[PDB]
Order: sequence, then C-alpha cells, then structure tokens
Amino acid sequence: IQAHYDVSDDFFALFQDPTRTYSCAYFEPPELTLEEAQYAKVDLNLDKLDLKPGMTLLDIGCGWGTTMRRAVERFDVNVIGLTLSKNQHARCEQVLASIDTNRSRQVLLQGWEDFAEPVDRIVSIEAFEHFGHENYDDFFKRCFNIMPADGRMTVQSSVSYHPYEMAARGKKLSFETARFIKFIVTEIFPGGRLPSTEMMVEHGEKAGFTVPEPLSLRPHYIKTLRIWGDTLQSNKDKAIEVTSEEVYNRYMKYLRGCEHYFTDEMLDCSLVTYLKPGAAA
Ligand SMILES: Nc1ncnc2c1ncn2[C@@H]1O[C@H](C[C@@H](N)CC[C@H](N)C(=O)O)[C@@H](O)[C@H]1O
Repeated sequence: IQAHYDVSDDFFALFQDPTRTYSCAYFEPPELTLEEAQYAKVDLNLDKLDLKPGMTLLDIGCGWGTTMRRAVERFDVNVIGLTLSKNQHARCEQVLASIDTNRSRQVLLQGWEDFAEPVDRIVSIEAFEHFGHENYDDFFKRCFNIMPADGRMTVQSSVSYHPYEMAARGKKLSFETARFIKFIVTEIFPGGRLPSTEMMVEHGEKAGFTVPEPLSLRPHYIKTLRIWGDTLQSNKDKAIEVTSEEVYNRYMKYLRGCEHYFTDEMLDCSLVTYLKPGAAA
C-alpha cells in the first residue's frame, strides 16, 4: 500500500533539473535557471553551517548526492549521506567516488533513526516531511547528541499552519487546504506530515538548540513549482507512457495545487537553523 505510491526515477527526470534536486530552489538573483537556483539553495544551506576543512558533514535524506558533492568541493569536508532509496544509494556512490579529493565520502542506505556516529554538522533538505510528528523529539535529540559543542544543523521543510491559524482565513479555504495537505501526505509523501514552523522551532529548542528566526522560502517555492509543473505538462505523453495518466494527473495536482496554496499563503517552506550552545558567533 505504501509501495503503490512509489514511482520510477524516469518520471521525476521529466520535470526536475539535471541535478535531480527534489526540493525548493533559491532564485537569488531572480534570473537564475532552475538548475542554478538548485545550487544557490544548496549554498544557502551550507553557508549557514560554519563548515571548516576536515569537518564531517551529515546529509540526512541526501537524494542523488548534489548537496554532498557541492560540500566536498566548496568546503573540503568529509561527508556522509543517508538515504532510503537503493537507486539513490548506488548513484550517490558514483557521484562521491568520482570527486578528486582525499576527503572521506560515504553514503548509507538507512534512516537517521539507525544513524549514531559523530558528525560535525548536519544538513537536511526536505526529508523532514516524511518523519511524522511522533518522531520529532527523537530526531532533534539524535542530531543534538551526535554533534560536537559548536555543532549546527539546517532543516528545510514545507510547513503548514495550525487549524486555528488557518481558520482566520475562513472555514471554506481552511477545510479545502487541510484536504489538500492530507492528499500531499497520502499520495506524495506517504505516512508523512507537514510540521508548522512553530513545531520545527520548538522541538529544536526542547532538544537544547538555539534557533534564530527561520527563513521563509515561499516565493522561491512558487517559482520552483511553476517551472516543475510547466515542464511536466510539456512532457505529458512521455510522462504517461512511463507511468500512467493517473500518475501524471497526481503530480500535476500536487504541483499546481502547492503553487496555488503557496501563492495563497496557505502553505510555507521554512529553512530553520539549529545552533548548539557552543556554536560560533
Ligand atoms: N528517516 C529518514 N532518514 C533519512 N532519509 C530519509 C528519511 N525519510 C525520507 N528520507 C529521504 O529524504 C529525501 C527526501 C527529498 N525530499 C529531499 C532529497 C534531497 N535532500 C533534495 O533536496 O533533493 C529522500 O532521499 C528520502 O529517501
């Protein structure tokens, strides 16, 4: 049943950029291409982490390996990536092995749950939606515990608003948004759950982290989703051929719907920074 909403890598290749990044890009400056903006998003995350040569960076949910490789290349760090996909695992291995570096590089097919080795810094870009609210305490506790005194982590995640906050916008739109969120979390990220930004901040605080004001990426996700959607739609027949009209329609619903709900400010995307007590200034 969870395996039903699994789709082949070749479908995603029909809307994503060459880096295969499956998360909000960063159009700064606005004229960047999707691919460029995916790299700008990687940098935006990594630049907040106080990475020094010879550190070990952990990528939780490392996808196809772009973040890790960019970190090795820019920061001359060791890396370790965690992924739940065997295909991502095999590709990441290739991406990592081909880097001209003496730094250590490792990809593991496992969750953060089973990861407990010392790392200096943590990046997690839109894996958090999969974890479920019941695991937030354990996630933050693990991330706090594996890092040294000056550790830092970024988590980037799509977020929703509490039903109470949504109600301020009127019942109609509020119930309609909740249904669409339920759809995201059934058919796009099965077993998933969108946090609110408050939940992201507060669980981090409870674990002991200092949490500055989160960065909103809402207009960047709008641009991202627009390009993703326009691109899927243009590759429609190729999409249907490799999957079905069903699966095509599902992702168009997702992509258009999210853009719509982002434009309406009924969804957000937060880049939250977590600083251990001894983190540098
Ligand atoms: N418990 C977990 N531990 C580690 N990775 C996970 C977990 N749950 C989901 N993921 C991964 O999180 C990733 C989710 C993607 N949305 C983001 C991938 C990547 N960071 C990107 O920006 O492209 C996929 O690699 C999933 O396998």
